[PDB]
Amino acid sequence: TLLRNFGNVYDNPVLLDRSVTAPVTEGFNVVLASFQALYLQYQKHHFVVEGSEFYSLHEFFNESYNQVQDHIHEIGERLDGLGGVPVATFSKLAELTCFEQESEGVYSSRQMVENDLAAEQAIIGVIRRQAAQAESLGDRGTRYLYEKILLKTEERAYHLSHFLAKDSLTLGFVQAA
Amino acid sequence: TLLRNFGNVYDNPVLLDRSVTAPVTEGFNVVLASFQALYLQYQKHHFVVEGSEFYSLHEFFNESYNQVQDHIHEIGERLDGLGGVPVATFSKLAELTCFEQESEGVYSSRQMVENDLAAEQAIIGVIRRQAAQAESLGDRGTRYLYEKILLKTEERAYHLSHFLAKDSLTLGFVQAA
Amino acid sequence: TLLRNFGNVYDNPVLLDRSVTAPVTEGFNVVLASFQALYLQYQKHHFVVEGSEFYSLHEFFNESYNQVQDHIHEIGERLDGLGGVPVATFSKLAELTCFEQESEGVYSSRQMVENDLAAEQAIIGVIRRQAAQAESLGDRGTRYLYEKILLKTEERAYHLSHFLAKDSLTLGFVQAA
Amino acid sequence: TLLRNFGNVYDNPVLLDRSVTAPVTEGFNVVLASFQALYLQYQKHHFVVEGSEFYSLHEFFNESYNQVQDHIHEIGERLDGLGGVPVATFSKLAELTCFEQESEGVYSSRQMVENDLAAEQAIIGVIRRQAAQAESLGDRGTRYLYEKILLKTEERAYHLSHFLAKDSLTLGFVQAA
Amino acid sequence: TLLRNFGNVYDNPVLLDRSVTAPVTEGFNVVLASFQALYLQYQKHHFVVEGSEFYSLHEFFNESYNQVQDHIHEIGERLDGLGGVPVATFSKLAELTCFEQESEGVYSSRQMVENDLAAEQAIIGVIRRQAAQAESLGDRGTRYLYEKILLKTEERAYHLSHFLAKDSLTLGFVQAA
Amino acid sequence: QTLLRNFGNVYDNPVLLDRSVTAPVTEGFNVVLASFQALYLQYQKHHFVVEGSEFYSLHEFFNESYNQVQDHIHEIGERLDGLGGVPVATFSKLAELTCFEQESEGVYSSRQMVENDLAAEQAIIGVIRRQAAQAESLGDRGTRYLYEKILLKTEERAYHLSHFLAKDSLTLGFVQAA
Amino acid sequence: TLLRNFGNVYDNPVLLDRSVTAPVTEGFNVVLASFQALYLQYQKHHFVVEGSEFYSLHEFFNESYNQVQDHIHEIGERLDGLGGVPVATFSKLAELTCFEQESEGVYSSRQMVENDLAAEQAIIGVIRRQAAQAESLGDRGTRYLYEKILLKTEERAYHLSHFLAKDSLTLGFVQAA
Amino acid sequence: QTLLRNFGNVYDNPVLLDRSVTAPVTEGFNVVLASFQALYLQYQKHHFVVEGSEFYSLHEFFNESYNQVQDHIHEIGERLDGLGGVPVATFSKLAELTCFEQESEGVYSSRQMVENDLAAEQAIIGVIRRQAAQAESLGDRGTRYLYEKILLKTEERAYHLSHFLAKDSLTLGFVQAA
Amino acid sequence: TLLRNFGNVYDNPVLLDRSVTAPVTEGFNVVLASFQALYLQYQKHHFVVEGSEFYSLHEFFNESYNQVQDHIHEIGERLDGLGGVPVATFSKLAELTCFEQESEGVYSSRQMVENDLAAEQAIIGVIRRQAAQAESLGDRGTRYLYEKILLKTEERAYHLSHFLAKDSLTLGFVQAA
Amino acid sequence: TLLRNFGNVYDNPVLLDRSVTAPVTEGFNVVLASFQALYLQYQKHHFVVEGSEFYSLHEFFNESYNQVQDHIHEIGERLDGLGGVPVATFSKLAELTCFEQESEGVYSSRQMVENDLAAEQAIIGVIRRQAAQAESLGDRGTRYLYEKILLKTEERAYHLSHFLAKDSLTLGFVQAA
Amino acid sequence: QTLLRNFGNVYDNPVLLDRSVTAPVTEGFNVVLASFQALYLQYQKHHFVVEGSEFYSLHEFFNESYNQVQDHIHEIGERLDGLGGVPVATFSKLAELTCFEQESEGVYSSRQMVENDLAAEQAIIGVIRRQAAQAESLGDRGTRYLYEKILLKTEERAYHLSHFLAKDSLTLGFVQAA
Ligand SMILES: [Fe+3]
Ligand SMILES: [Fe+3]
Ligand SMILES: [Fe+3]
Ligand SMILES: [Fe+3]
Ligand SMILES: [Fe+3]
Ligand SMILES: [Fe+3]
Ligand SMILES: [Fe+3]
Ligand SMILES: [Fe+3]
Ligand SMILES: [Fe+3]
Ligand SMILES: [Fe+3]
Ligand SMILES: [Fe+3]
Ligand SMILES: [Fe+3]
Ligand SMILES: [Fe+3]
Ligand SMILES: [Fe+3]
Ligand SMILES: [Fe+3]
Ligand SMILES: [Fe+3]
Ligand SMILES: [Fe+3]
Ligand SMILES: [Fe+3]
Ligand SMILES: [Fe+3]
Ligand SMILES: [Fe+3]
Ligand SMILES: [Fe+3]
Ligand SMILES: [Fe+3]
Ligand SMILES: [Fe+3]
Repeated sequence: TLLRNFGNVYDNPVLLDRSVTAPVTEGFNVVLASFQALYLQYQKHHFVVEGSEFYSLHEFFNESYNQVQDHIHEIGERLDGLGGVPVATFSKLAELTCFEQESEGVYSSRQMVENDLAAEQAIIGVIRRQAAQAESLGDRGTRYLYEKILLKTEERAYHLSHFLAKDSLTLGFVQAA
Repeated sequence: TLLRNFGNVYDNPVLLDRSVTAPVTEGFNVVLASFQALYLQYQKHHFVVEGSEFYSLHEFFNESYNQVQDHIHEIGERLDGLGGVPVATFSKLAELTCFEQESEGVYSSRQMVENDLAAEQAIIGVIRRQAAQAESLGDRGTRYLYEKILLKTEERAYHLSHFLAKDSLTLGFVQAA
Repeated sequence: TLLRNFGNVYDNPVLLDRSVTAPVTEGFNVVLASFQALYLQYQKHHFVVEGSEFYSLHEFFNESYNQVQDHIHEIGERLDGLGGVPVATFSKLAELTCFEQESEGVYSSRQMVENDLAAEQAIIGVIRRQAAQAESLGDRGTRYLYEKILLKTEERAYHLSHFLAKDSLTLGFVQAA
Repeated sequence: TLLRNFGNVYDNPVLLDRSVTAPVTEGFNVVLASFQALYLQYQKHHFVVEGSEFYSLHEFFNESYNQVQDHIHEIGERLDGLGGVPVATFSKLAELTCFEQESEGVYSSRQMVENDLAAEQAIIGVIRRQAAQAESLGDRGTRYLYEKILLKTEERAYHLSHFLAKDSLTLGFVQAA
Repeated sequence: TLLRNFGNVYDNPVLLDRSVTAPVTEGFNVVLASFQALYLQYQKHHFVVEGSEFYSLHEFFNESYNQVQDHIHEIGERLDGLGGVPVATFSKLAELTCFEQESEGVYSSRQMVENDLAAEQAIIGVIRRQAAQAESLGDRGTRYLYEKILLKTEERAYHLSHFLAKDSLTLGFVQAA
Repeated sequence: QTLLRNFGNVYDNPVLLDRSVTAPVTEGFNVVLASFQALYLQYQKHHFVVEGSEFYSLHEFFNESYNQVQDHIHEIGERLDGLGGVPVATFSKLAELTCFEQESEGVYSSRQMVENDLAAEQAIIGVIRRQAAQAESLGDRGTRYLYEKILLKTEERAYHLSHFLAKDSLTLGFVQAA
Repeated sequence: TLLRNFGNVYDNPVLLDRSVTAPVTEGFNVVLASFQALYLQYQKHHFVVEGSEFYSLHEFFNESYNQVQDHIHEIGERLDGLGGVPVATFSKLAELTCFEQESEGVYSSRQMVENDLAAEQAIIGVIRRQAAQAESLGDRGTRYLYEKILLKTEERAYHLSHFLAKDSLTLGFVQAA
Repeated sequence: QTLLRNFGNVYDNPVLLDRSVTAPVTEGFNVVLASFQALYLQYQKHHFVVEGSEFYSLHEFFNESYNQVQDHIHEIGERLDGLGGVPVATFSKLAELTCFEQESEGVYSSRQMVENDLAAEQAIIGVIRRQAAQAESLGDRGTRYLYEKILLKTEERAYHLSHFLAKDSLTLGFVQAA
Repeated sequence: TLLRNFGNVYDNPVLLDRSVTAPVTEGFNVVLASFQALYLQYQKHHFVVEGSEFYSLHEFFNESYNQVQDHIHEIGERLDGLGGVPVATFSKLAELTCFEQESEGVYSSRQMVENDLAAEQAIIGVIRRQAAQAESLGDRGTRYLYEKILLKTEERAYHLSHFLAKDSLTLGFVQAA
Repeated sequence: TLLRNFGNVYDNPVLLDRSVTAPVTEGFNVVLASFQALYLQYQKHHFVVEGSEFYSLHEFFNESYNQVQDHIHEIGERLDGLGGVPVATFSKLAELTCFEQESEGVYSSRQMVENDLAAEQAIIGVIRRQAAQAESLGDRGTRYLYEKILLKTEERAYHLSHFLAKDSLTLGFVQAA
Repeated sequence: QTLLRNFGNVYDNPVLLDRSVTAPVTEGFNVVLASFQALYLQYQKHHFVVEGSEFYSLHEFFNESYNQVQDHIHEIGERLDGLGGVPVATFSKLAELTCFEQESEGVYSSRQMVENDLAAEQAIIGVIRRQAAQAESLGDRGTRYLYEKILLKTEERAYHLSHFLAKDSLTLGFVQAA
């Protein structure tokens, strides 16, 4: 039998008003869903990436989804700790994610990296909003956690950006443009 | 711009006929989807489990979904390697999983363990069928990998089953049902 | 073709008289046999324990028989080193153990813990007598080794005793006996 | 009070018929008893081995019984997991072991190594039979586990065999035959 | 003077008939020679690869010949354990390898990867035949070992083919052929 | 205010080497020290800014390289001081003593960066060989030995830099050659 | 030819306006140059410190420039990630550092520690201003990074001042000034 | 089809060494490389097949030895390529360049195996000394240094092999001497 | 509600008479309180020590209170194991400690080291008394534990003593007395 | 000039009378000198042992002088801590050692092991006398330290005697004396 | 009773070096071995007995130092035996061969201890350089190389000892100078 209903906030032990934990946990579920989406996508990319820079990308994608997994772990624990109910079903994850998952099929290396950067950017957008919200509502712990996650997420965005730059060692001996 | 379509099977570099890799990768995708559902469910259980045995269950659920992650990693890489396209969207995962995920909301610790046991049992059935199939098709690597995963999956079932046994130290001093 | 007969005591290289090594190695063999029985019983308990506290007990029993293995290793080597012949057959182990092993079959988790506590207590009595004897005979190394083992053995008894205490978090919400 | 009787099979959570788990767990108990016997014997040999190649043998015997201990651990857990009751008393272990333990007393290095090889060979015999049985009954997990154990056991047999070979560096300067 | 002649099989301590160990060891020598050839080739590629993706290839080749070295170790020891005589001279290695080594000289990155893939594929064919043989002859340990090695060898093949795929991040800004 | 050692001078050493040995040895160490600081800064810069299709490999390589150069600096700086010399540490003096000129401010292409690093390693290799030979001739075996340890790693970095630059690529199978 | 000109800011992939990244990267370069100067100085002090407390100071200076190196790494990578061009030439480093390096020569232990403290204090002033700026401009990641670095930098300042305190064990038996 | 470097030739190096230096240096490296591959194969074989009363010690020693030889091979092969040479890798060419002949196929006694390994190490020691001296005379300090590192380990293996062969044993207390 | 009252001894599982455990646990509480006092004091000293030998002292004080913490851990567990109730309130700790805590405020390095030595000496006094008591009452485990702790405590006393010795490298160039 | 004269005992900070520390430190110096002699001898044996069992002996001698080095460290530090002056010159070491070092030259493996055993036995005699003395004088820490060292020293003696036993694998195919 | 090697003599070696090389090389190794045993004992003593305001640093340094010296001893003793020599191990012969005299029994000041250790390192440095040069001239590159490895660490210990002795201190800010 059910103890907590999804969408409802329950007691927390850290002296935060339910007026604070409801929107904080609501936003946490959006970020949790989004990161689950991005974890699945990075993992997919790890599985399917091919081509001349395969080895670097394949290693990068693995590091990336490990890092995202750590974000998910911290968010889910805190979300529950604050009395929230974390999303876990495919259908609801799809509803709450803040970006559109890459379609089934295998795309090119460049497209995968572009897809991942766009996803990271959508998440960066949400985290900045939820961090500001937490700060305004007086939830320092949440504000600080988001900023830790933000910094790593911005870093992944920088790294993806560098993969995409129009430079290569091959330009010294291949036809440009 | 796609490079490989989902549901299609492409060339492999390990000298296996398409008549082998088509059903094998089809099966891998079912198992991959099922393990993703189970990973999400174990992780949810890690986040939300409470009560007297919370610490033990919390740890157990964490270890369990980490182990399921390792299965996912091995299956997905091999699936792609055999020329298949691994499933990664929420909608398709929902379609291919061999058990139905626990509904959103928080259930009792006993119900969660029961839900995880039913899930492993569903997966055990699928793995045994896929292993037999790989054997009869001459894909030893796949059969062997399934048996490695099967052994760990049976062990998780053993452990879940032990959590559910109607015995406790507390029976020494509490009223039995 | 034998080199040393069981029940006989031979020369040692540590300048101790046979009047010392005979009872000392006799005692070591009792303790060795008892610890083998306890190792087997702890290991059995690790294999079969189930119920609400299964995970904790499972871990505890594993740690316990690993620790008992270390005692066995130290005793057996020293026993041989002092010119004695260490017991190793099932029949003789049964004869020399200072407590009776739990019968075949699976008992409740409470009964197992109680059985392990009685076993440690039996061994505690024997170790204290053997330590006193070594002291009075002038075998400091043996006395010291027994005290090292005694300290760990008392600690296991403490822990077992704590498992059996009539307290639980569940008393907050279940009917007490 | 007893929950499970020895010799009886109980429920398992891995969808194996009791017609399968009864003979599988019966055979597991034979192998478990045999390995316990061989563990005690290797340990004894570690304790008592003497002579010019003492140091190598003494280290080898220790590695060997550590390895056997790992076999015992896997077998006992799976045996219980399948609903069986693992043997743990001296008397019953003696009844189920598939080889005769070395008699009490200290034998020569060569005899100990011969005794250990004969024991490994008796166990190899049983494991091949139980592996074939498991395969025939549809218990892949058990078949695979046995084959893992078989490989390590065959390896110990090879190593024991090499200790026994009639070659030595000493032959360059000692009287042969 | 000799103790074992090459091309002959002697006694083994694991109770297998020489009707089993003769074809099995003969097969192991073909696989052993093939892996030595592949080890030499991967290591060469590690030494000499240059170009824009040099660093990744360099690492991959290193990991690959390390893994091949591990297969060699297991095969050689078991070959001998089963009573066979393992090949070790340049001349016989050349004779027994199931593929032809790349010629002396430094080839292009792509050619090197193509050569390594062709070698892995030749070896996969032999292993599958040898594993089937071992299964038919009742040598489970050998069948199981081949399967362990097969899985890793197939994985190397996947990785190599991924290197060869006609995709690159550079396609965003260089002229396609 | 008060100085224990003045820059440009050589003080007593505790390892029984004459000033006729330690003066030129420590002078050379200061050139090599300055050069490696310049290279460390350059590799680190390259680590920060490299981008493009092989960014990931180059990123890692540049990081490994400047960590290695850091180890060289540590050994040299300690022995220099040990032999009675005063190691350089100011920006202007480092600029004066370095045996190659640093890449200008700005971000260059991956290829240009690797070329710049290789030319830098080559200048340093030249100095190290000359300084090793001098140490050998002057009887300072410890210094000769240290230089050879560092030389071997420095040559290895040059080899790897050279390999990055080679006109070969997996992409040549499906892109138009120059 | 150039891809990015020093003194200019380019695009970033973390959705920040160049009205934010221009002052933020300009600030990062001042801090980066200051830390390079401090790194060089600590390392110098590590090389040259001598005297009665040499060994402790030697260790401390080593730990300190290692920690400064870590700040440099984070700042440089983020500076670039935000689309700025990080300083690296001796000449521009001299121009941008917020404190003046100690002059060439070996100073007293006390003077060295005083110089390092004055440098840390100059850097603390800049960091606090730059952190405030970043907060005002909406760059949380930068604000947070500066705070991480600030805490360690303040800690180094505490430690340095502790070195300078007019207390010593020697005051029990030497003449105070 | 198309070759970047042809075997037997020396290409440009990035460490400012003349061809008059790198040609003989890399030629010698290829001999030492071939020899160590032969020794690696032999030690590994000995690891696989050694049996008898001291099997356990010899087993371990042979494993340690071929792992060490592997490290030598790795360093040599990389520097050889680095200096512009082409490292040998085919069975027939390895057979041609090795400085000792491999033990014949078959399993020999423990004593014969150790003797064979010692004779092999001794042949390689001879070559390494000559090649080190050449490198020294030609100005290649890095190569000279590397050879000396490897020489020292190789001599240590020879020492241990020699100790295995000594006519002494704990068993002499209770068995009949020859 | 209270289960055990402070000052009262309860059941133990190690077959020691309450006539033994009462004075043993009473003495353990004195030593526990004393070590808590000395832990707080070493920690304080770690926090506040300044001056020319600051770095060494600061590291020494940290090692020292880590070591004391380990003593406290062993004592508290055994104390409870023997059926005693360990002290934990500020007021009662103050009552039972065997030395007077250093007053609030920061003292000189020499004074701190003198204060710590005097504290260690008071504790050494008590441990020797309680060890003799345990020996006389037949509690070997306790006697042995005290002697382990004694040895480390004597060692800290030696080290403190050395800090205080009237020798210094500075005497070669500073005015003595 | 001197701070402590050899042969005299000074103050200690662990509240022991000099009637205790004088005989105890005098004893520690005899044991210290004996262990230095033994350390030198084991190390020599490590350098020079050759023959068929060379490799095992080589390892054993290394382990042994490492362990002796550990005894030396503990004894030296406590000797000084108790206010004594530890021996360190070749001449006085020769004078104080309780056994005579093996002569210069390389002896047989068996002779070396016999010499090492005789040395261990001489040291065992001293330690037992010194431990008894320390117990009688009320120096528990010293008594306990000697017992720790005694146990390891006895263990080395067992191992050495095992090397000397007239048994060997070679007795199966070589002529017994 | 029966000896396999007699002290003072050189036996066959398995690394193809003539007795004209191994006799003086192993003779020198025995002097350096004896000297390091003496230094090991001294550093260890200093570890045990050092006290005073800088006791903690000196304590650690002396421990690190004698562990390092132990490593030197291990390498030397093994190569000495390997080359066919007989390593010294008795107190009286160690006393005869050591190249410096041990500090007398008793506890000296921190400063005197550091001075004694430095003088000891300097004596050993002198011997090592002479023995390295001899090995070089005799064609024993492995021995020359080993000495240089050890020399470099030994010189580093001398540098650190020298730094302990320098007339500088944080205390000079508030205590009366000499
Ligand atoms: Fe967690
Ligand atoms: Fe948690
Ligand atoms: Fe992967
Ligand atoms: Fe043991
Ligand atoms: Fe387990
Ligand atoms: Fe388990
Ligand atoms: Fe490399
Ligand atoms: Fe092996
Ligand atoms: Fe992969
Ligand atoms: Fe990075
Ligand atoms: Fe340093
Ligand atoms: Fe240093
Ligand atoms: Fe980085
Ligand atoms: Fe601190
Ligand atoms: Fe092996
Ligand atoms: Fe490499
Ligand atoms: Fe605890
Ligand atoms: Fe506990
Ligand atoms: Fe060795
Ligand atoms: Fe110490
Ligand atoms: Fe042992
Ligand atoms: Fe200490
Ligand atoms: Fe050694």
